[PDB]
Amino acid sequence: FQWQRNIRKVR
Repeated sequence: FQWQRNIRKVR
């Protein structure tokens, strides 16, 4: 799941 905006992580 390639995050859209430079995100940290999806816990």
